[PDB]
Amino acid sequence: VKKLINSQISLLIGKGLHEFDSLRDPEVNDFRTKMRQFCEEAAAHRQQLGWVEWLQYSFPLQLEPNRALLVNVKFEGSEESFTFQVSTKDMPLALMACALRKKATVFRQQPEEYALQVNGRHEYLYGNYPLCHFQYICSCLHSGLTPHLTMVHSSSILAMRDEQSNLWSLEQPFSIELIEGRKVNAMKLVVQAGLFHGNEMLCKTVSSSEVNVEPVWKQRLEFDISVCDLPRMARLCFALYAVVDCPIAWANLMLFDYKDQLKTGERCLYMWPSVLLNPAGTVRGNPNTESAAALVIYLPEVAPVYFPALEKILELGRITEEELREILERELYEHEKDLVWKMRHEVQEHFPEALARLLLVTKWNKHEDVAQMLYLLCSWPELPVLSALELLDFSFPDCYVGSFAIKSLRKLTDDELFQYLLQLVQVLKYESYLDCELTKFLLGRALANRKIGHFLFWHLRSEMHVPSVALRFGLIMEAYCRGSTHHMKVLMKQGEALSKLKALNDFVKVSSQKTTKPQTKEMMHMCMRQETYMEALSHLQSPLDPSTLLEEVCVEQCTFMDSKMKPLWIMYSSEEAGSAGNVGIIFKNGDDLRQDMLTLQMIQLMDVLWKQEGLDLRMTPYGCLPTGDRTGLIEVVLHSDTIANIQLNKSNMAATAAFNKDALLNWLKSKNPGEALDRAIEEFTLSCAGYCVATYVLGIGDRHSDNIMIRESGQLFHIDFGHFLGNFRVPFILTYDFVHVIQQGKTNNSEKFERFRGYCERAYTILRRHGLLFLHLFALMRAAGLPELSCSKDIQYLKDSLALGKTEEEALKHFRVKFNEALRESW
Ligand SMILES: Cc1csc2cc([C@H](C)Nc3ncnc(N)c3C#N)c(-c3ccccc3)c(=O)n12
Repeated sequence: VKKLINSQISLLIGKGLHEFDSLRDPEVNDFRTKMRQFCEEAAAHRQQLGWVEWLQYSFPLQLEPNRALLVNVKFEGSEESFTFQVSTKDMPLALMACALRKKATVFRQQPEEYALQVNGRHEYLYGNYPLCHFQYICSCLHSGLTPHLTMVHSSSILAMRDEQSNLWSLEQPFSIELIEGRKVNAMKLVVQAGLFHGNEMLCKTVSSSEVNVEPVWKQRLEFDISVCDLPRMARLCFALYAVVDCPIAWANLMLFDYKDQLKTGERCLYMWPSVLLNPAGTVRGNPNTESAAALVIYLPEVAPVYFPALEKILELGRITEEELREILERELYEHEKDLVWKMRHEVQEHFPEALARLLLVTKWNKHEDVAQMLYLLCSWPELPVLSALELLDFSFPDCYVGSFAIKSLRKLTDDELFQYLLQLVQVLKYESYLDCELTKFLLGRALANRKIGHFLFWHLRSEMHVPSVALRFGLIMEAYCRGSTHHMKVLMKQGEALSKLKALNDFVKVSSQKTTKPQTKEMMHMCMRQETYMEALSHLQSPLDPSTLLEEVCVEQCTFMDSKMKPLWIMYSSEEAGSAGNVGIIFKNGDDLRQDMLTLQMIQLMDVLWKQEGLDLRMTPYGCLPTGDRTGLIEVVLHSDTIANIQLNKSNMAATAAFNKDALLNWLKSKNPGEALDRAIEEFTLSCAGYCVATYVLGIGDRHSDNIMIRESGQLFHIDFGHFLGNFRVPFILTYDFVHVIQQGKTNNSEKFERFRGYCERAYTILRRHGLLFLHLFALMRAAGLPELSCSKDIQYLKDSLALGKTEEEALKHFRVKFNEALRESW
């Protein structure tokens, strides 16, 4: 029933669908109807995909950014398996042919009709790629583990598909009437009002008269801009404050509605409390109408006037110094801005990637200059993904500009889209209207790729406790669910597990304040062994990675950290996945995990960029996902310990040492006996270089032995990223205990140590070349509202860390100075 689906969506998104209807908002109504149709169309297309296309939708290939290997292969309806010897260069089809030939000799009598499932995972190997190009195979080679695969027939894939079925004449100056305000404060009240096009003022800000602290102004506010010159995306921004400065509240609104109609007449603005003008703030009023200060205004009846259609703009806009033009096209002066604008045609024809620079010189407060700009924009060639990411910033607020950026981003691969998904979702917070090209783009890509769809859901769901985005995000999630009834239920199962983990964690938090850790742990186990917990916590797809299946919860192995927020350690097993099904999740409640996730995703991007240049620094890109209000999950890295635990140098252990500096190397020797030691020291060296460069570039501070871990393989990785971008200029960090392992436990080993410096330098030089990508992604991330990513000074930290203004030679000299200073500081 449509009624059952509505109650399921309401529970899933954390907001009743009845709340949307109660708003009596035609913009909400049209978004709902329009996006419902769009997502239902995509669902209809999905249910008729061919079986290979269904594999591409549900299990998109996990590929990496000659040698002999053994692979174990079984068929779906059998316990019997065959271990084959194949090559890393061999394709899945050859492996499937071997499997079918062996089955033919066992059962006594077409490879193209099959796909290879990774046992107990929603992950498949298919396509014309050598086995070593698959992430799963690549992972198996590095850990030494034997790949375990299942031959799955096209009819079984089709069965999965089927079961998952669903104007320019108005020359008068712009003016408003400030009628009256509301709510208490300590002084006089002043309303500051400015017209903005993104971060840029369209004219000077006008302030009304001072009135004593239900204030009544009934004052006319006149602006230094003609009504005809208001750009389509013009924002009227307000700041209510007190004066003897005391900030109280702010509110913004678009001057044109979602139907392009110029707004008239009376508007009640439910204001948001302050941390004066906030142009990047939402243009929707505070939903807490009970307690919020309100400002009533009047938009004079200029008479029904709409913004001119594209056909009108283009009609109007249709109507040796080349040297200095080039030198500034790779902050600028007035004569330089005039050069760019005069030669705008030369920008379009010979420097199309300089569109951003031309957009920034355009006079957005003059309709003639805007029409001239829009005329070139509508015939502008599509730009690279990198250029388009810059155009998504609040610095380019125009709707046509926004639409052009999306058009250039349509060529993003699913892998690239996934890499930038977090930032694209954040950009939604800058959107002026509910129905927009970004939302339609995201929803379309989410419905065409189940992994994208999973993370789009979680990035929206995890901010439902934020009133400024709850309506927009709730509406997007509802549209998504209309497009995928099956995935909605899959996501509901994840939500049921998370609700139980929150209840369990609250119980642990209370109990641990009264009894011992073994007693709270045994009480935790009794709670988990309740039928409703065993059921809710088992048989789900991991919110951290939908390809990871969390099958049977292993209660005996579950525990908690008897410190700070008391995070839970939840272990799982899967008889079908074998050793690969042994996975864990950390549930933590009380900390905002958004910065943690951003830091890990930036490190993961670094790893991708390094790997693209043939550099594998053996990183550990473990998952981190906010799921709710100060709630989220962390993927467990098994067979790892903290540096602090190893450094304790406890007795009656294989790691005990004569000197504390040897504890780490002795631990590595115990985990890697004989010939295996050399591979472990190399794993340590590579990862140490990766994380040294990563933490320096990102300005990750407060690094100690308690937030650095080591895998038994020798790989080093970081945890608990509470601080970044130097928000306590953090220098490069080198640790003597780590120098000791790199140097193979020798006091003097300049051969090994300088090979490590070379890894650092190469890693650093690679990231420098992609400096712009980091800058564009961090600029979009400013929309998130993270306290450590709030201004130009936070972005400046990255420019400085990557030394982007300098030449590669100058940058490497500067890096060598910082590395050498870190070497002297290391004892
Ligand atoms: C019980 C528990 C709940 S939460 C928690 C975290 C950690 C460590 C510090 N952190 C990570 N451990 C593995 N994978 C990760 N992704 C992280 C993180 N972040 C350990 C713990 C202590 C000592 C040795 C091995 C583990 C631990 O027992 N817990």
